[PDB]
Amino acid sequence: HWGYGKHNGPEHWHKDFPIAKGERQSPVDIDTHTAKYDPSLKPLSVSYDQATSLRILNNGHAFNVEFDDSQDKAVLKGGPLDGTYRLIQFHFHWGSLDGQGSEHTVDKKKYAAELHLVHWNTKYGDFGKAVQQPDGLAVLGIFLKVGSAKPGLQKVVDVLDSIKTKGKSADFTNFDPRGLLPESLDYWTYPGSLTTPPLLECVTWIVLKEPISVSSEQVLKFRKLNFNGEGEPEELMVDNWRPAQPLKNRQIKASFK
Ligand SMILES: N/C(=N\S(N)(=O)=O)N1CCCC1
Ligand SMILES: [Zn+2]
Repeated sequence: HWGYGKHNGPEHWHKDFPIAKGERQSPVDIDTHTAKYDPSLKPLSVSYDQATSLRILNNGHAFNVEFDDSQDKAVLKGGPLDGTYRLIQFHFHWGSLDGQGSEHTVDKKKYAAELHLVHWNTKYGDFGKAVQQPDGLAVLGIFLKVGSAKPGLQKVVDVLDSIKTKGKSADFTNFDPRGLLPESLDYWTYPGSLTTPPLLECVTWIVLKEPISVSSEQVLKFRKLNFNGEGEPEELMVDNWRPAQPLKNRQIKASFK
């Protein structure tokens, strides 16, 4: 089944998921000189004050922090978006070393990791119906660089020892995702896809320009997770990123001059 190894990683995914070679795949390199400021972009709105986190899960690829999405409680609106998108989960992608780990790149620069806050368009009623639509999802992407610790990340770091292996989960109520955001909401946006199988082309990507800083110790704890299940030989969960894909017929727009 799919993964990030030499035998089942990004170069193999197209055999089971032919849209891997599609017209609107993610991630991409963001060429900052080619991106164009778009004055049509409405102000972006991240409204997370009522977020209700539930659980953290090691799914064998990354770890997901899941939210209650039964009601408009944590939502993304504005920017390139029409309507309202509800937060369902966040997760990260990261490297074995600090010089790689992000999925998107900025003028070919790779960051140490990348946070994805995944949201679905409430006009489609459920996440499963949203992923049958070209405007079903919005993913807010945030780069991580190593420097000072991110206080709002530490509760995530500290629970990882309890979800070391694939299939393990833990309660993760009362987590505030506002603590993962940088100061600025300046962003780039383009139409793309999920970056893991099934690679569905449903996503409006919103990638923040400002990275957050996390400490070396925080990212080192990500790298102690395991891809494998309990009782199986240890496979460190590192380098769970897809590289940049062809831009094809797309324009990346900037929210900032
Ligand atoms: N790959 C994904 N999100 S991402 N990496 O495109 O943000 N997902 C797969 C199922 C739900 C979200
Ligand atoms: Zn992701």
